[PDB]
Amino acid sequence: MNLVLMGLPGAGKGTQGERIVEDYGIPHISTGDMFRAAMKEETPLGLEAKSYIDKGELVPDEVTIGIVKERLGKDDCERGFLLDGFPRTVAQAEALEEILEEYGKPIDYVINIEVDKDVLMERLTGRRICSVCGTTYHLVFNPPKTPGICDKDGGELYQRADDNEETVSKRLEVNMKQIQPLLDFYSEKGYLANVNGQRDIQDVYADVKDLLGGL
Ligand SMILES: Nc1ncnc2c1ncn2[C@@H]1O[C@H](COP(=O)(O)OP(=O)(O)OP(=O)(O)OP(=O)(O)OP(=O)(O)OC[C@H]2O[C@@H](n3cnc4c(N)ncnc43)[C@H](O)[C@@H]2O)[C@@H](O)[C@H]1O
Ligand SMILES: [Mg+2]
Ligand SMILES: [Zn+2]
Repeated sequence: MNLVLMGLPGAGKGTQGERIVEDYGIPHISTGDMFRAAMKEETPLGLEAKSYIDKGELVPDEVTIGIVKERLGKDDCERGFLLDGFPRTVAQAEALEEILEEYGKPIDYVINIEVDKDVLMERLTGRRICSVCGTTYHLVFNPPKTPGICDKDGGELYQRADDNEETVSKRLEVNMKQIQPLLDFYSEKGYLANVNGQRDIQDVYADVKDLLGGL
């Protein structure tokens, strides 16, 4: 089960991905998460990516493709994987084609979680994340049982640094320019699947899960 999740900032990649990996046990690979992990560990990669991430800009293709190529070669991707937020540019998509062709693991489905851009600002500014496990909540749409703490581990919740009005707007602008070219690319490949992500989380997942049977 080789999957790719794409969508505009805040569309629900992390939320849907969490559910996919629990049911199928494939590794959840988020380039966003990888960059932030690096930023925390303060590796040279982390510091370099930080400049772009903080501004809402895309981290350059070369270094991004590099960390994904290495990640996909790990033993835990033997039975499949869930790419989240990558590819994000046609260039990345073409590179991934070569990478998976070398690894012998072609993509089964590219799932595009479609959400109207006009509601994404609310989704991100209201997002709260667990500092311990990374699962996300929303002040209005999916609030924690107790304000400021994770239902699972009791860890303190926080607001991602780039989830502010200015940066969110920038992220939306930047990623808007990549959507259509990416959709056309995979639609041409023959395995693009569009899912209406503007419904309750479990309703969205039902459609996502419908695509995974037999993989
Ligand atoms: N390939 C690449 N190339 C170059 N640069 C790269 C790169 N990949 C990453 N980067 C860099 O890294 C940065 C960060 O990347 P990344 O972390 O991947 O940013 P993103 O694409 O903007 O996605 P988000 O994490 O913000 O949102 P999501 O879709 O997972 O949503 P979630 O499930 O949390 O949901 C959001 C909120 O909505 C709520 N929610 C979820 N579903 C619903 C629903 N159905 N109804 C109502 N609310 C919902 C949630 O509770 C939550 O509060 C980029 O800006 C870029 O700089
Ligand atoms: Mg995410
Ligand atoms: Zn947690």
